[PDB]
Amino acid sequence: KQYIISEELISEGKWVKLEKTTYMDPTGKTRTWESVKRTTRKQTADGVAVIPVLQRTLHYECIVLVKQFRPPMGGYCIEFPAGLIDDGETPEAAALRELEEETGYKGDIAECSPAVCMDPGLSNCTIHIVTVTINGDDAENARPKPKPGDGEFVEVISLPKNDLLQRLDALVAEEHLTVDARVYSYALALKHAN
Amino acid sequence: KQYIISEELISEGKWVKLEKTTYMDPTGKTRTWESVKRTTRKEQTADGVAVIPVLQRTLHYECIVLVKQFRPPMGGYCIEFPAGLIDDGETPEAAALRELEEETGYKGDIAECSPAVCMDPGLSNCTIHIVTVTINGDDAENARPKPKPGDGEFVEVISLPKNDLLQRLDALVAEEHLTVDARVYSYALALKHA
Ligand SMILES: Cc1nsc(N2CCCNCC2)n1
Ligand SMILES: Cc1nsc(N2CCCNCC2)n1
Ligand SMILES: [Cl-]
Ligand SMILES: [Mg+2]
Ligand SMILES: [Mg+2]
Ligand SMILES: [Mg+2]
Ligand SMILES: [Mg+2]
Repeated sequence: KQYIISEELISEGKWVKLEKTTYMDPTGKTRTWESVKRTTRKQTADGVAVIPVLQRTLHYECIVLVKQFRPPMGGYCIEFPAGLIDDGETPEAAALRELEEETGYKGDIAECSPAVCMDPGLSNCTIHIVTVTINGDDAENARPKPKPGDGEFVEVISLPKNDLLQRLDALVAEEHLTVDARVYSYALALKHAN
Repeated sequence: KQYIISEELISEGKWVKLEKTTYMDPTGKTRTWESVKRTTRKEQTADGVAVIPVLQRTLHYECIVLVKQFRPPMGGYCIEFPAGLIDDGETPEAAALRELEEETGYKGDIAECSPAVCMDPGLSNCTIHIVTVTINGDDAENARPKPKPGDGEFVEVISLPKNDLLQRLDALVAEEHLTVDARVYSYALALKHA
């Protein structure tokens, strides 16, 4: 019933553009929207985010997260490891590569979402959420070697899965970080289950 | 270690602006970023709210109440938590209960409210509070709920059982061109993983 009529470029940077979108609302009335897009998509999606489940025997299962300064936020954020998919890279391969670069862990793929939207009232940005387990008892994950790209500066923060939400609430209360909404949503559902 | 040096306006729409952010990297080097921001954020602890609405009814499985809308940035229909921007002076809890009623017709009760969490921190400064609300679906108030959408809001309500949310979402994605929101998908994944 609703559809895009046209898109007008307002402004194009190196990494992001702003567009004025015209669309038909369901009454037959024409309306506008200000829409953000990345200039880098080719791709099933812009990016991947990895849910990295660190499994060590005789330990709690952990979810591996990263902390980084985020210039759009003006501060540090706690997030799922993540990055843009390289042109002709598959979501799964992007997931293992990013996880290794950002955390030093080598993981196996468990499941892969379809493309999901990041903020659909604002942008067209999408990711694949890739659940990965990490056999923390293997020698390749003993002393994980993080291989950051240029200008990437990442701290690795592993938190127990069964208390994730309480552990994140504490980090916010004590360390003035912003937690990512997807991380928070995952933590909430771990508590809300059953 | 890292911090913002300057924020230069590039383009200001009615609703969105693009900025050139200059910041200090942890090596002591100046770097830049392209940052998206809304123009509507005043003194709110966040831009918006997203509601996690748990529909509870005697002798029913708990449902998660979701909405489907056309999203011009995406050029298509998206399945999301009920959500909206916080009005100036409105509390996050108030905004959540108000957006939930407007979008779905249901009258919720507050359960919990997150700190401000980031939407897509490598792209924008956009934040939300994720507000968990219970809906007493035995209450006559919530029997035959009537959405009260604002101007240009065109919303379908989709209630799915919490105990099968990820599979029910996958089934909707299999049947139409629609995108699931990343926070919803994240919440559904955690429900499986628990
Ligand atoms: C980013 C953006 N472009 S237009 C818009 N609004 C639509 C008009 C109704 N109010 C909701 C927000 N938001
Ligand atoms: C929106 C945006 N402004 S700079 C940027 N980077 C590309 C992604 C990783 N490399 C660092 C620079 N992205
Ligand atoms: Cl798992
Ligand atoms: Mg990254
Ligand atoms: Mg990376
Ligand atoms: Mg809304
Ligand atoms: Mg609304």
